[PDB]
Amino acid sequence: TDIQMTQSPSSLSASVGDRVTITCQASQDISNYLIWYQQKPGKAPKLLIYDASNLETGVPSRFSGSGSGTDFTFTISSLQPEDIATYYCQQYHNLPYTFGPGTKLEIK
Amino acid sequence: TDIQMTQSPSSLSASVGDRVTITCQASQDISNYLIWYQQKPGKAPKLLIYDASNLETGVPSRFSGSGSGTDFTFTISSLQPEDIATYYCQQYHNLPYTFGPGTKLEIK
Repeated sequence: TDIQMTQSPSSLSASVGDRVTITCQASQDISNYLIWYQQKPGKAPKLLIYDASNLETGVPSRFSGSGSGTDFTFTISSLQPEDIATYYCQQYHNLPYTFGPGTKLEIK
Repeated sequence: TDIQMTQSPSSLSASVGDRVTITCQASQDISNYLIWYQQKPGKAPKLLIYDASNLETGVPSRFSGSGSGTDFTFTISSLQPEDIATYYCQQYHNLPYTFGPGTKLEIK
């Protein structure tokens, strides 16, 4: 039914080159039907990861995703200036498809 | 493969109580696998319409969606202040699940 997607942290600031680790928790088992989107300010979300851990074409290798079941992790190995954005997870296991509340990542 | 989602208009301003009609064209036939989301400023997208024309529960009746194939329409029958948001279409016919580029709706 109404699957609730939780996401932590809500916001964070870091330096160029740091490792960033973001979580997304589902309120019910969603198997590996988890997407991660990047939404730069004023733009649409851009799919980065599907099936929990698969990167789409053209996505820089610094992005990775992991998890399965109810707990998921998105990692940026080396934060870059172009990564300033809000990141969202989304499950596509069951309609309606639901979003986490976002993680706003900034530099400094 | 890479389905392109086009959305028009890019931005628009209107008054409280007006009818608003926004369109979304897909670059390939997606049957009726089209979602419409509402994203209020600072928040995550929230699903309003699925299967091109089906409204989710709790969605105000002023919202509607239509279309099938390659052309889709989202309509607000009577614009309200709480409707200031960016609206996005999204296809879920084939991964990756591509987004429209957004329609920014403002009052005044």
